[PDB]
Amino acid sequence: MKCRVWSEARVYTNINKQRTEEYWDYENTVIDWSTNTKDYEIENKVGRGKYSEVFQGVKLDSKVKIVIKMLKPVKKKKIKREIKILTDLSNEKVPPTTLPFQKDQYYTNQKEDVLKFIRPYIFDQPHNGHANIIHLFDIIKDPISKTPALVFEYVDNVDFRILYPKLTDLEIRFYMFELLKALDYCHSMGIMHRDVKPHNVMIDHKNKKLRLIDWGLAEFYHVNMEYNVRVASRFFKGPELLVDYRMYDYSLDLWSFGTMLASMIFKREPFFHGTSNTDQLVKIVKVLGTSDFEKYLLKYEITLPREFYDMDQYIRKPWHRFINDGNKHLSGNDEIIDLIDNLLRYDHQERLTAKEAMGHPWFAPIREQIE
Amino acid sequence: KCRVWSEARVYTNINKQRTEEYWDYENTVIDWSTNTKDYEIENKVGRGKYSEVFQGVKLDSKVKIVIKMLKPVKKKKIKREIKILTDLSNEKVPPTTLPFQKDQYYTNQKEDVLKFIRPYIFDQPHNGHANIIHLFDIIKDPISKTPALVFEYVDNVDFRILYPKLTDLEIRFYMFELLKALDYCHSMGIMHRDVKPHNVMIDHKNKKLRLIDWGLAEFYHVNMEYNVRVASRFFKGPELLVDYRMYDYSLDLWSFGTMLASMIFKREPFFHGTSNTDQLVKIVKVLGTSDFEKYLLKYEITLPREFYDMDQYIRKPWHRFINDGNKHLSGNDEIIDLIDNLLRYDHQERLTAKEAMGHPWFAPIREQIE
Ligand SMILES: Nc1nc2c(ncn2[C@@H]2O[C@H](COP(=O)(O)OP(=O)(O)NP(=O)(O)O)[C@@H](O)[C@H]2O)c(=O)[nH]1
Ligand SMILES: Nc1nc2c(ncn2[C@@H]2O[C@H](COP(=O)(O)OP(=O)(O)NP(=O)(O)O)[C@@H](O)[C@H]2O)c(=O)[nH]1
Ligand SMILES: [Mn+2]
Ligand SMILES: [Mn+2]
Ligand SMILES: [Mn+2]
Ligand SMILES: [Mn+2]
Repeated sequence: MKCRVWSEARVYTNINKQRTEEYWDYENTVIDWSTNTKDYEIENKVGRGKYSEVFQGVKLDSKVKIVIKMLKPVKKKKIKREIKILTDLSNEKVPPTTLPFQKDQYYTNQKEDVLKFIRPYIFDQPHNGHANIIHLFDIIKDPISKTPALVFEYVDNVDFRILYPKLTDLEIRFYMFELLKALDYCHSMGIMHRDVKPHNVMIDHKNKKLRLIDWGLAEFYHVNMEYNVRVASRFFKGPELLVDYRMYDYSLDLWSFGTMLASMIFKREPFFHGTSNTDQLVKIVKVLGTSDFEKYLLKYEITLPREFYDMDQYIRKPWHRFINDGNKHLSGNDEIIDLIDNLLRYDHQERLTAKEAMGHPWFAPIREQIE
Repeated sequence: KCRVWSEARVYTNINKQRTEEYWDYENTVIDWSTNTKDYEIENKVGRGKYSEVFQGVKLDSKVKIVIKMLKPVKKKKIKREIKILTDLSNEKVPPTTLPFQKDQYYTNQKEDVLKFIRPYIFDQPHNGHANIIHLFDIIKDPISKTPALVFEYVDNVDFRILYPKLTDLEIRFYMFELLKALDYCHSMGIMHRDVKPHNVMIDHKNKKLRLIDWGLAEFYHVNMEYNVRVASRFFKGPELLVDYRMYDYSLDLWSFGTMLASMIFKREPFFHGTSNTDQLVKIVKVLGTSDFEKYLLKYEITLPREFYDMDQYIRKPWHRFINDGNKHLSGNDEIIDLIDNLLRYDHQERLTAKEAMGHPWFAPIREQIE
């Protein structure tokens, strides 16, 4: 037990007490691999990452386009985990987020100090966030090569560095709302994504379609579990990961979301541009400031890792400092600044939840168009 | 059209020295290869306003090529692109490989233009000719009659992916390579007229840069009035926007400068017009109304009608664009001075390619030449 002060999710705290081993015990699953690779014709390469090479293909049966994620070698339990998470998310008959909202089943952390973080706004309607999770269609393993592969639905994506600069204010609102729906759903299912970033969000702009992909670092949330902090990707890592506060939760994803948002709105990519793991924290504290950083360390009685003792003292950078004529069409309103400010907080408990964020004034033009 | 006339500061008389067989592209007969069988087209590598571009292979040599399939345009435009490409590749002794002759370089001898001569200049031979894309063939399928240009292949990555990865020294390197290319084509009496990132192919692993897309390029002729509907919006110089038609090679240095400002200050594009009209607005919002008006007066330019809803703007100092996201590129006096001397309303005031190459900012690159 690394952590000194313990922490629990503010919301969806007890999903994996409600659900049992058959849902979350991925280690003790048996993967029924399809031997028949002849069902799929692999065509061009569509991307790559730390854990795979990804190709677009065709299911010969139906001629439907698919993608095939050819998995690099990793521990077998990591493959079981990705598959179990994907199947849990796609196979849920009645997604919790489509049911009527129950405040008292939602805000489940009843510590007096955590309840002061409940926002006076919240998105309290059913929504289709489950439809923004990528669908896993098949799991294949060549009998010769023995390469495991995941077959997904295909999304017609453009690199974020090409697409995002083209997006209007309203379009950013739209897509980031879609992403929040996806996160509200997976969190409602007791799952943390743990790698929210642009390359893990596929957008087919002509079909106004968004899919949250790459569930290979996702985990099930268990109360007071200490997780590995070497997850997510550098620029999107929350302060909890960097200071080795292991008892984190779904709120990690909201920091990552917030960093994506700040980059889009302020047109600084990435927003927190660490040149190393150590420097990632420096880049964050250079904005949010040493004062609130210290208060956060004190709140959780965090022993700061050794590497961070060469950090200088930094005064907070007000968000308005990042506004300029190149981005004022996106950044020049009080709503977006308040939204970003309420996502990017050292203390993971202080951060907006996905539902709270969805209820924020900035998304009003999007919510107005729902009905 | 123009009231005050203007001539290039340098390389002014190239196309008086060279004759019709060099610059008269209208009166060329293009010998199209009709076979097509020589080339196997593979995947698409890009597109533009004038083409769809595919990579492929020359079957005999197995060499990788690109094939630029030309969209319909006036036949003289195709003759022009080809003539410029062949002029540039076929020059036996590129002028820029010869010893520098100051007297043959600074050819505009007006007293007021001579004060723009910089106290620094790159005065050495260089290999800028090797940074021009090589045209290998010209083919036309007899069935579709689609004209196409076959080039060398460059293994390029989108600038929006690549440029953010580049170090200060690497930007210095590549932008020096680009200046060599422009010095060469200018020395050959050719204006590129569409300098922008999508027209600059970079194979970063091979530290290789090629200036491509010569389809809007033209031959420079003294006091010729050119179409101003050239280049691409974000890179258009003020001369194009105010319809000052008697422009020259210095147009390319504005475009170069806008590319550089975007890389250095990490604002892409640097001058982000939402329309032709607004493009000028975005420029004047930086450089300021005062110098804009002095420029109009210098050339007695009748400002086009569309620009009379412009407000009054005070110049934005360059240091205003420096921030913690870009200070590793922008935080020295050299780069600020270089940018300042490229992005000038008055085309005559701008650094030439050779002057830019001699600038203090490129010192670390020049130090590594010998
Ligand atoms: N066009 C398209 N590209 C895809 C699709 N799915 C994945 N990709 C591409 O393949 C990349 C890698 O897929 P991903 O599942 O993130 O693999 P990973 O190896 O786990 N990546 P990471 O390093 O972030 O952990 C994506 O970032 C994307 O560029 C898709 O449906 N369409
Ligand atoms: N990878 C690669 N791509 C190329 C190469 N040559 C051209 N392209 C791609 O094809 C695009 C179009 O080529 P270009 O000759 O600029 O065509 P154009 O129709 O005249 N474009 P514009 O609209 O700028 O006038 C380039 O911007 C680039 O993306 C090459 O050698 N390698
Ligand atoms: Mn990924
Ligand atoms: Mn992954
Ligand atoms: Mn082009
Ligand atoms: Mn062109």
